[PDB]
Amino acid sequence: KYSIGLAIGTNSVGWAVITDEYKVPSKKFKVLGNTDRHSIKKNLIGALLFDSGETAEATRLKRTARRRYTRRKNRICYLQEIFSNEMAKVDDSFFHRLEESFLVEEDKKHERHPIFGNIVDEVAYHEKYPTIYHLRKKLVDSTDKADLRLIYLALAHMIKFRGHFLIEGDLNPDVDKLFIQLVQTYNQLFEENPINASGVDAKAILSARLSKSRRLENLIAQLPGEKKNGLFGNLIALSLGLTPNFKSNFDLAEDAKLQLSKDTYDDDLDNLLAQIGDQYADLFLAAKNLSDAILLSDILRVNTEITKAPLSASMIKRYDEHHQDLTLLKALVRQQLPEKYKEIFFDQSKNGYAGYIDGGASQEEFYKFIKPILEKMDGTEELLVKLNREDLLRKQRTFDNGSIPHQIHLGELHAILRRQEDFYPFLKDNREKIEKILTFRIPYYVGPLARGNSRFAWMTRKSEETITPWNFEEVVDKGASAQSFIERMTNFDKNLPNEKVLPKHSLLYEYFTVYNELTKVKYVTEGMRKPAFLSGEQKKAIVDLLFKTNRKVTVKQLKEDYFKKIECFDSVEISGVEDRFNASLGTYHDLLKIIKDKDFLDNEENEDILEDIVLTLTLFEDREMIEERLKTYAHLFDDKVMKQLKRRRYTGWGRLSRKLINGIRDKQSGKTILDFLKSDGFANRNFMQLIHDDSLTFKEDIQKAQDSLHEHIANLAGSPAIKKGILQTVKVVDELVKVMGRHKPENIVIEMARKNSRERMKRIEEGIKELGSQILKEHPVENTQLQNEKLYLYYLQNGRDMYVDQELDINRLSDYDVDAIVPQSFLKDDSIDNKVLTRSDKNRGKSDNVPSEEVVKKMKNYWRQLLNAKLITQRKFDNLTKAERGGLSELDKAGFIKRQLVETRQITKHVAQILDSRMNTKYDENDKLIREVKVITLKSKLVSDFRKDFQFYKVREINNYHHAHDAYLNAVVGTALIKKYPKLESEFVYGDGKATAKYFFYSNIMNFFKTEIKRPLIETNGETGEIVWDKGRDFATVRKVLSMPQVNIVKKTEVQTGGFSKESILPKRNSDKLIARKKDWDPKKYGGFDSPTVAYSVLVVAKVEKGKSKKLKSVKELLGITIMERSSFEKNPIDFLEAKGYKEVKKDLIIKLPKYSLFELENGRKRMLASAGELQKGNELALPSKYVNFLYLASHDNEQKQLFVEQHKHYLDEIIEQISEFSKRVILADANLDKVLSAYNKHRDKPIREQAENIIHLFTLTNLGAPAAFKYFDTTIDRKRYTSTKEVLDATLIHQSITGLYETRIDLSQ
RNA sequence: AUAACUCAAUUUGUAAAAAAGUUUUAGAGCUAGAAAUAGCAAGUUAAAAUAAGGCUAGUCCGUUAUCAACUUGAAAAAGUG
DNA sequence: CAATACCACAT
DNA sequence: TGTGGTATTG
DNA sequence: TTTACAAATTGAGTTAT
Ligand SMILES: [Mg+2]
Ligand SMILES: [Mg+2]
Ligand SMILES: [Mg+2]
Ligand SMILES: [Mg+2]
Ligand SMILES: [Mg+2]
Ligand SMILES: [Mg+2]
Ligand SMILES: [Mg+2]
Ligand SMILES: [Mg+2]
Repeated sequence: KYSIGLAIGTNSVGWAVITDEYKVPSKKFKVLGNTDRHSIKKNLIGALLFDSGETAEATRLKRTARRRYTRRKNRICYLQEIFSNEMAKVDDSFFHRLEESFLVEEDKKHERHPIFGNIVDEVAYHEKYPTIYHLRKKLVDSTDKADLRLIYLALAHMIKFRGHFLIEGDLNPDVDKLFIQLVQTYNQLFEENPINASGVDAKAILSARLSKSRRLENLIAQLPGEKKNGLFGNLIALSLGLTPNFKSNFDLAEDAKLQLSKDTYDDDLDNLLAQIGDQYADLFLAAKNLSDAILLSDILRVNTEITKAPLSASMIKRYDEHHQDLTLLKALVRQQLPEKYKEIFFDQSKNGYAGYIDGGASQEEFYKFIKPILEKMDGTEELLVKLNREDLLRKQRTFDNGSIPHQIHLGELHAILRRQEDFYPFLKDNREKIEKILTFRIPYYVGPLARGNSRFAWMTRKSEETITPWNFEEVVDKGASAQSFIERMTNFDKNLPNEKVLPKHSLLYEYFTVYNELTKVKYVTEGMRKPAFLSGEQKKAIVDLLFKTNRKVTVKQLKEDYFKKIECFDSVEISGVEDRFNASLGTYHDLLKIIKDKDFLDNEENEDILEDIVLTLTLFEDREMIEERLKTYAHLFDDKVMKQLKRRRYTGWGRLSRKLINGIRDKQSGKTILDFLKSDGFANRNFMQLIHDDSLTFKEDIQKAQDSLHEHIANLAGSPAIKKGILQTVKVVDELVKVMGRHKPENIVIEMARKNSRERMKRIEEGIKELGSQILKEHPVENTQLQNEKLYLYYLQNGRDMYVDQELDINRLSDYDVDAIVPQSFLKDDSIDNKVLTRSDKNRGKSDNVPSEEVVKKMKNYWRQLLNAKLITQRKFDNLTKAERGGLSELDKAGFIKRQLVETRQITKHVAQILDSRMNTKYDENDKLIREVKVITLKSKLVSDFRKDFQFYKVREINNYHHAHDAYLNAVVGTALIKKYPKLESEFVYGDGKATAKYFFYSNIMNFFKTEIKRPLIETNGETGEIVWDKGRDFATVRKVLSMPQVNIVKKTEVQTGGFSKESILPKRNSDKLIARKKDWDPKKYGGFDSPTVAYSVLVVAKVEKGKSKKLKSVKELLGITIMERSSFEKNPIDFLEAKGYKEVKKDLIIKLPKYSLFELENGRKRMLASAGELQKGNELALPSKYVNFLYLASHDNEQKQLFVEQHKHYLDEIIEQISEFSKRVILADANLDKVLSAYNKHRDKPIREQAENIIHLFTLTNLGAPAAFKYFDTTIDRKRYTSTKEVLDATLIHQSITGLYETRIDLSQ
């Protein structure tokens, strides 16, 4: 009798129930509660609205951050535990004064001076050591016995802020020396062409406070005849961290683009060295050393002979220069600009020095502020120099201190320890412990050090001790933990669920893939009558001769190196492979280079060992653990080979198990899968064939070897946002089925709807850096500007036209065109992968196909460079260069057209599968599923085109009815479509030359709805004779459906979860709004948190005390239970409320009111709950469809539409009138309404288009939900909010179901 | 539709770390003046917290997902037009 | 108890 | 971007 | 901000059921 339509969105689920003739039923639903109404008429159509589901990312970031905090705290505690006794001998309450430092003097139990406990000593301390780095340097250099408190402070400062762990190994803090060395190996390599490095201040030039490229040019400038693109230039460029290409230097065909910071460099340099010889290794190694020294120079900037604490010394340098420059600046301003002195050095709000030190002004804002001040005055040259160097008035605690490796802090710490262990025995006994505190870091593969109470943890214990940084290796089983870290996420074999999947880089796996590909290769010559398979001996010969000698095997190599060389074929045609074999024996060649023993790799005896080695290299990344793991094979290789093997690492896992590939044997033949791949007589059967061959036992053994709704949906691959919509739509379906007397629908039609700036800046920066372009220096940009499409494309294309090979102009983007690579008529693609910036789209070639072969031939190399720079992707490149591959065939066109209507997205198939499995649960006599309900999936294009073709227009901003309407139209169009063409069930319904005809078929699939294109008035199916669409009275029914005033729009009520409040840590203030950041931290003294989020409001009817005499006064109000107060409130509501000051609370009348709780008042006026003290608009404006269609037409053959607009231009006043009466009845914002009316009467002179487009904006005043601001024309109208929830307390509360069909109304008069 | 492989891109989930920021306190402000106020000096650093907190007491957990109302029922979850 | 202006997040 | 919290003004 | 890892998914290809 009925079908269901569904529109699944990220914030909405549209639903509709239709009958045989495409009508939606209306029904009487019972109404519960204590009101007058016992029932209500409802149309079976509506939409569920809900806030977006969130990812788990934020939660994760905060969790991990938390752990970082507690662990840092623990580091400090370990340090204090070590210092405890001796400190107790020295200062009885040092640590106590330290711990209560935050407390006000009134709350302190000890002296207010932390370090020493008295004024004179404290002042003396700060006098001698103005910064902590002074004390650090002092404790590093001096040999005098020092106060244990200062020692502690230094060690603790180094431990609390230890620096990163991005660099492995030890660091011993030079550039001149390694430069002279570089010149040395270079000149010793190139005897004929030497370089004069006399008088070349390499230290000052390379360690300069400038960009790497500029420094490169500066260095090259001192070298006559040497250019930056030359070899030495590329070496220095390597040391500076650029991306040089050593191809041009060594006459290579393979580009030697190598970046030092890139993780693949260590193998790239081997790939390069294998081509130019091993003589050049010294050179590049030198270059790397010089690079390390350069980075260290970036951090330190202080000579190493002066002190063993270059970092602290550098900070002290910052301090001294800050002092000198401050004195200078103050004097200068005193002399020349006396009026600006107060503004600069006294006002914290003006971003001057005062704002820079005491205010919230950053270093950048401060440099921005004094820039024209320094420019205007005289004697401020060097200050400007430092300002552009970002080296002026620098603090010691700065954003760019993230460069600091932990090794140097460790160096200072070790120095201080070695210095003071001469006087304190406990420092000698605890030296390595203290060092380990700073050093130790829980491995990422171990995870949280839990004991059975963490859902995130996985680590295994080797013992039951309390884990400390010192006993970590003994208590924690690092091996089992690291193994679990990977194995808990990796797939088992689908075919053999109890079998682990092989490493992707396994030798056996690679043999499998190579043989599997090779088996389906066929060849024909002049003498043969038919292409033949490769036999076993041929495959083995090809493997041994080609696959085991070449990294990659091309077709040319197959023909010439095998078919000519072994078979004596001058000509042969190959069918199995394209250009080159996709599969390869990469690991074989890696291990061949490492161990240098081919016979060892070819020996079948060593198979297990090699598999184990590759497994070790894959499963782990820690070189130490890898080394320990490979110890059993140390007797097989030399130590050098062992270290080379150590360096070798792999990532990633296969898809199949070893037992599948080469374990299970066929019962009759005794052959494994791989055995069949190597040799299978006449029929070279595939893995797919082997797996499904009834004459073999593989299928048998595999078949023999072989989660709630919420969990199932959660386990799907996709954004949680759409997943929420999926669960919701399933629940909606369930309820609709309940509504229809538990009768299942005939059909269910489902349709599924289709920061970044930083990523864009990153892509452009790395791309330009790869390209070695100057366009970024010449044309600087901000990430916010990259939101613009043409500008982003401009930078992605290096400021060049993508079709013509010419530069473009930034100021001329408005004149340029954004062309689609593959035409939008075939591919509805809006992404960058299909868009391109060109001067004129005419220059792309023909407008019917991919850019012409002419363009492809002109721009292939440029596109190659853009590809290698990651500025364009592989897909974009292939789409750009398709013309040389025949362009778009008619089959491709037909495919595109059918894909415009047929849903291929996996997530939608999952939705359809869920629904189908929930509705169809019965089997027939042949044990086959009975499909009572057909689940149809359509794309949005069908309904959209349907709306455009029959003028059932959609305007989203008018109300939320369009979701419901979309669902309805989905049901109608879908049911009609399958009824008209039952053959198309295979395409649209879930469950189990000619291309031109297919193209035209799918291009005119929706023609049966039209009367002329010339078709009959009544459309029916040919075989059944069943009428599918009556063009005379069906559109009428649809029109009546969309014109229906009442539509069940239901805003999902949700308890608010997440952060307690705003994260902002506000200064002290006299307000009860402030929340204590800790239990005993009175926010009036210490400041604290503000703006908490209400989890859900609560209706309280009780009595409160009034006046000095506390007279009990009966009250009824809404109390917002915050997220923080929630657990306490739910543990015992009565105690909570009574603690809030309420008395005699009516427990039974306590009503939980989550956000978006619906209330109805007098004139059908509705309000939703935004909070405990704010309301939202709860009504929908059911604007008549005539006005909607008119708005659509006016805001955007065409002449008839224009004539309709001009003939019905009186509709404007009518629409304004509708909005007006609706606003007077429901919105109740007369001021804003008056502003609207006035603004409308102001721009009555404006063209109809503009007035329509601006009338569109007016609906935000009447829109359901939170009030928002909107501009009519140039008149901005601020939102009028509802800052009082008092009126709701006497209104009628409406409890709605997911569909809103079942209601319980409670008259809050009590 | 499904499977394996190649290349690339995207998305989801997890772990270990870093640099800041903020907030109170500690860095004897000096004079003149009865008084606010006036002139000048000065500033770069540190401690501590970084969701309140919890019991399971771990170098653990605390911001995702999920949620009409009623009837039951401790609870889970069923039932109700 | 209006209009109304500012704030967050920025790791 | 939004929208609920907050203080200011009145 | 950095590093390490796994899984789907899309979509251009080779081979199959
Ligand atoms: Mg804590
Ligand atoms: Mg030169
Ligand atoms: Mg600071
Ligand atoms: Mg190929
Ligand atoms: Mg590995
Ligand atoms: Mg939630
Ligand atoms: Mg800080
Ligand atoms: Mg509801």
